[PDB]
Parts: sequence; structure tokens; C-alpha cells
Amino acid sequence: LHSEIGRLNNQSLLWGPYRPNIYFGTRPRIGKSLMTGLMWGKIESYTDFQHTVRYTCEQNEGMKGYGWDEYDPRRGGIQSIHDIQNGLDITTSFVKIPGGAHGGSWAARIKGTLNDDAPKDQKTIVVFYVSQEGENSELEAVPSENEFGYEGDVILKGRSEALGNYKLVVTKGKGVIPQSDHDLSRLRGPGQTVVQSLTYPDEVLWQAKPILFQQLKAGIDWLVENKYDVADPPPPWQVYLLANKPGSGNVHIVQKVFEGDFEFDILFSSESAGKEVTSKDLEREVKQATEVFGERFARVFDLKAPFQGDNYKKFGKSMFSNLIGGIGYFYGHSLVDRSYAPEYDEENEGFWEDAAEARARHQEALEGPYELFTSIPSRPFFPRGFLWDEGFHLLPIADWDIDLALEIIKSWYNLMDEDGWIAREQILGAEARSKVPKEFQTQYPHYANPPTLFLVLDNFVERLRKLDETLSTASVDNPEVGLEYLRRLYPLLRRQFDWFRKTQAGDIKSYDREAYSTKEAYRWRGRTVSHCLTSGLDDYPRPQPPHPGELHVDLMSWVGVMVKSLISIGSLLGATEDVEFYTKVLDAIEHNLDDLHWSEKEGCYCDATIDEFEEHKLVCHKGYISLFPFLTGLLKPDSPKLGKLLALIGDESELWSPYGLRSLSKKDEFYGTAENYWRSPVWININYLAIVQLYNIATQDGPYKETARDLYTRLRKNIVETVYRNWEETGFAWEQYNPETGKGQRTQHFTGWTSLVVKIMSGHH
Ligand SMILES: N#Cc1cc(NCc2cccc(CN3C[C@H](O)[C@@H](O)[C@H](O)[C@H]3CO)c2)cc(C2=COCCO2)c1
Repeated sequence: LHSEIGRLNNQSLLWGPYRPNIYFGTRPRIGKSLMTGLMWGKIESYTDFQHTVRYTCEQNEGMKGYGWDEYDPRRGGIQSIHDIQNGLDITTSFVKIPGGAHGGSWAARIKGTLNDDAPKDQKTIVVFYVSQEGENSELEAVPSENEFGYEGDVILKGRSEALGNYKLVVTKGKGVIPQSDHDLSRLRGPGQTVVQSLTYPDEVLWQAKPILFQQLKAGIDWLVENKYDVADPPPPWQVYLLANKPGSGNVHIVQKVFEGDFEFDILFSSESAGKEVTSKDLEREVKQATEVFGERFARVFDLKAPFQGDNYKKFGKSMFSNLIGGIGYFYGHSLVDRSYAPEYDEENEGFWEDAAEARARHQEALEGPYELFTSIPSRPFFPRGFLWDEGFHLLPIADWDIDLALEIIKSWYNLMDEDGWIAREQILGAEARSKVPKEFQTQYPHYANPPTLFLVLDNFVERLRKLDETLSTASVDNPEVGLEYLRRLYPLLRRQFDWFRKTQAGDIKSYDREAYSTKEAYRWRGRTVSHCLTSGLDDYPRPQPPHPGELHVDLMSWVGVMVKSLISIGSLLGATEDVEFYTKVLDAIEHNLDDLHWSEKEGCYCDATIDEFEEHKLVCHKGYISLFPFLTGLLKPDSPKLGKLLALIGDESELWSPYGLRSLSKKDEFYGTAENYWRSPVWININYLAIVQLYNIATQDGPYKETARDLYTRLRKNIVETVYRNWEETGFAWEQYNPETGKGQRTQHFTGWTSLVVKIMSGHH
């Protein structure tokens, strides 16, 4: 039955628009297989199309906005793109039609509407690019009746082991196709849909823009050779129309030119399924998917007061749809330094210089290949897997579709090496690498990241203890299935726990340090004078100078998060010996958080160093770090320390802004200093943790119940309204918010953990 649910989930999630790095494209969850991508651009001149053409996601003054209006990876959805440079409002509807043995069928409609500022007679080039990787697989464009191109549909017939037999149809579409009266029309036709079928080595098929442009350039070269010149030139849109040459190949370029508005369909028909997919099927399955998206949203994200209004419902649907719509499938080699240089042990003073020297050895090499199915922080800026971000992404996704979230967790833990390391940043294949400067590609097996995926597992365990619709919850509805998932994952969780304790260990014993436990002490590896990238809080101020005796209170709290999860999951599997050990470790972290990290002087938790004179010094920078044992759910509801932290959270002169909690106190010496990334701005992921812990205390007998209720009510309101006001004004989710102005700043399209706002609105934790 577990095995049977797994096969149904594989068949359900196989196809998607799983290329979030590009405006629109499809691929299945198979490394070497069939991939599609859309390109478009206005052409007004002989040289402009190279600058107007769109393919990979960006955000600049030329693009108003874009994103999913609705999306469920089992059904598909609808994306809107508002392009100022090309004067076009585009819609891309994608739908999946189950059937057959090869992951079903799918269809897409591309609709382009000129905006009010566009010339009514604008010429727009549209390209559908198709590639297929694999040794024993075939793809062939059926040639047209006509001499120079297609009057009707383009049919590609292909086959592979993975997909069996299939046809992919690009329909004629609706819209004016311009006609050239030039002499050239005798040899190239007056204007029509054309296909070029080509072959390149499999590993470069992803480079769709340069491949297209090499063909356009060959066509212009042919014009120069055959005496078409500036004495009497063809129109630009005809200069940039490829000569029809359909055939067999691993690359197929389908090109159309439209004058004014256009639409056309893509129909992928799996032969092993029922009848072939039609344009009438597409229209029906699109209407049905919207209905089902609507019904599910209302059950799962039931927005509570004061956000019950239709304005907040539209905001919620947009934040949620962009988060789940970033889900990608990535496949390829990773760049990893596997030297394990001893300098990476960071055991001396000045360890950052020694570790620089080791990095300048450049022993990193490509390894894999690996696959990953995951959500991403940002399509235009960060279109790849980040380890602690994915913990935040999956909290709303798990509400939507717990079986989807378990699949993404399973995908992440299948990356873990023998030692228990998962790289914090997954850059899988040349396409993923193309977006990342060579300097920032290399992963280091001594770099951790917060284990925020354990938070999702906690939500699953609580849900466990208490057909697309059926599959989305099969792993909770069928307890046997839930447990077997956990039985299989449990060892890898344990391995990661053991990896943190071997690789991220702090030094109690070699210094004048007294504490309950000799064992429980943690220090993040990887830290430089100005930075600690592995914590997630890049430039949050830490002990200066960095020092092998440092202890980090956030890291100890994350280790607490893991033990608590291992206790729950261990108990469930009856792993008795393990639970006795975890229980003793938890007890020890509870005591040692107080003995090593609590400051009575300052009334909060603090990181620690070793003095010029070799004694334990607390270093207190009031901010997110200061709250960490509260944020990770480690403090008893009656704790006096909790009460002092509630005082710090509520204090306007420290953390509390009208727009949410500040990353750093206005009182701290390092407020608004240097790059100011984590040194003042409001971050929705840490606000989300504070909101959930306040609510926990608010719905429980104890002394701070009513303090918590007031702070919960106001913080939820402030965070939601800040993200909402910015969305209404700009159309974007932002990376962080300015605590003086409330303005979104840094990166747009951050969906991204900013989409936690949908869970904050829906409440009832
Ligand atoms: N100004 C400032 C600023 C800082 C950076 N820093 C490097 C960096 C590298 C990868 C991802 C991230 C995003 N966050 C950083 C979060 O702190 C971390 O916790 C989280 O996991 C990751 C993933 O969401 C930042 C980059 C950029 C810039 C890069 O390329 C496009 C244009 O903007 C601007």
C-alpha cells in the first residue's frame, strides 16, 4: 500500500512547468528527457529583437510584473506576465490530463494581448523551443503540405524509454500573420509558421537563446550572400523569420510572427493514454482546475479577521500560488571541494585566513549527477534549492498538499552524503550554474544551514497522531503509509543530527567554562570577520574577532529543534534506546542554554566568545538571535526568562516597529551599519516563528497568556498589512521590509518565505 501510494504520486507529479528559471516551459521529473520553453519579442528594426526577446526570468524597469494567479502541481494553473518593453499582457495556462502509463498528458494556451501603449500593428515574434536528451530516443517534425512553412498545426512525433510514444502539437492559433510583398517571398514564402529541426550534443540543448540566434544569424548571412541588401531590404520581421527545414533532431524551433493580438495552443498527447488531447479538452480542464483551486483554497487558507475581505483573499491566492508555482526539477553535477583540508577545522585564532588559503587551492570538482524537486526563493534572482529556506516554503505547501511536501523533503534527504551533509545551496547542472558567478558555486562539506525541514516534519507528526484530493493527504489518512515514510527517513534525520554534533561542535572543556553538560555547545563553521553565511543571518553581528571558542545560541536552539523531532519520531517507531539518549541531550541543552548563553544583566540570550585573557564573555546584540530559544519553542510557558523576552519583543525602542520585528535593535551599536542585511530590516520568516510562539503561549494557562495574546494580535496585523500594502502598490512580495518606512526593499518576487503571510492570515496553529 505504501509502495502503491508512491507509484500514484510519481504518476501524478511527473509533468509540470518545472522550469521556474524561465517565464514559461515544461519538463518531467526525469534528468534526460523532453523540455519546452517559450520566447517572444517585438521587432521594430533590423537590430532590436536581440534586446527585446524574453526567455529567462528577470525584473527591471521593462517588466511590470509576472506570476501564477492559481497553481497546483497535480493540475496546472494560469500565469500572467505584464511586459512593458514588448507592450504585451501574456497569459500561459497549463493543464495536466491523467491517463496511460507514462505520467499522463498536458496542454498549454499562450495568449498575447497588446497593452494600450503598443502600436496596434506591432509585429511580435513567438518561438516554442523543444529539446530531447537521451541516447535511444527520437523526435521528428512531420513536414507541411506547403513549400515554405505551415498554414496549420505543427506535429512532432517522438519516443523514449521514459515517455513511450507521444505527439506534441503547436496549433495554428488565432491572429493576423503579416505578409511580405518583397522579392524574398518567392524563396521564403510571404510569411507563415516555420520549423527548424537540428541536433547538438545533449549537454548544450538548454542554451536555447544562443541556439536560436545562431540560426537567425545563418539566415541573415544567407540574405547577404544572395544579394538582399539596403538598396531594397525585406521588412525586419521577414529578415528574422527562419527558413522552414523540419526533420528529425534533438532540437525543434517552432517560430510564428503575429501582428496585433495572438493565441496558440501546445498539446502533449501520451500515446499510452486514451484519445489524443484537443484544444476543447484544454479549455474544459482549465475551467475545472480553477474551480478545484477555489474550493481547496477556501478550506485550507480560510483567512481570519481582520483579513476575511475579498482584497486579502486575492492577495493570499497570489502569495500562495507564486510559492507553490516556483517548484522546479533540477538535474546535473554539483561543484564540491572534497579535500576536507585541515584549515576547514577552524581550530586556531585567525582561522578565516587559513581557510581562505585552502579555498585558493581550488580542489573543488564536479560530482553527481543529482536531481532535486523543490520550491525556490526567487525566479529572477535565486531559482534553486536553498536548505533552510525550504523549511519555511513547505509550511503552507504542506497545508495544501502534505504528500507533495513529503516528496520534496524526500528529494532533499536523498542528497545527503555518507557523513550526513546536504549542501545549503543546490546548483545542479550547467543551466543552474549559468545564473551563479563561478566564485559562489563551490559547496563545502563543513557548512551547515538551519535544519528548518524538521519544522515541516513536526507538522506532519501532529497531523499523523490526530483522486488528486485523495493523493494530497494519503500519507496522513493511511497511518501505515505515514509511519513507513518516517521509518525510511528516520535514519537520515539521525545521521544529520550526528553530523551537526561532530562538525559544528563548540569547545567547553579547553577553557574556564562551567555548565550542567560537558557535551552541549555549538559553533557554526564558515564565519568570516563580517559574516556568518551558514547561520542564514548573513551579517547579523557576532563576536569580534571570530574565535574557535565562540558559541552560537541560534545553533544550540536548532539542535534543540532536531532532538525534539527525533523524540516524537523515535517514540512513534518504538526506537527506545534512541529516545532515552535524545531525552538526555534535550535536558542538557535546556540547562546549557541558561549556563552558557543567558545574560541576567541584559535580560536575553547571547552568543559567547573567549576574552583576550581566555575567559567566557557573553556578547549581546539585541535582535532575532537574542530571542532564538523562544522562536524555536524551547522555553516553558511559565519561564521568567520568557517574560523578559516578551518585554524585549514588545519594546518599540528595541525590536518593535509598526511594520514587524526589527532583525537588530535600534539601540545596538551595529543598527543600520555596513550592508545592513540582517542589521535592522524586517524578515517575514523570523516574524512567522515569533507569531507562532506568541500564539502558542496565548492559547494556554500561564502568567504571560494575556501579554502573548496582545503581542500576537498586533504582530500578525502589522506583518500581514506591511506585505499586503507593498503587494497592492508594487505587485511584488519583497525579501525584507524597511522598519522606518514600511517599504519593501532588496529582492522582488521573493516567494520565497514572504509567502508565510498566507499561514499567518489563516491562523489556528
Ligand atoms: N543587497 C544585499 C544582497 C545580498 C546578497 N547575498 C548573497 C546571496 C546569495 C544567495 C541567496 C541570497 C538570498 N538569501 C539570503 C538570505 O540571507 C539567506 O538566509 C537565504 O537563505 C538566501 C536565499 O533566500 C543572497 C545577494 C544580493 C543579490 C544577488 O543576486 C541578485 C541581486 O541581488 C543582494
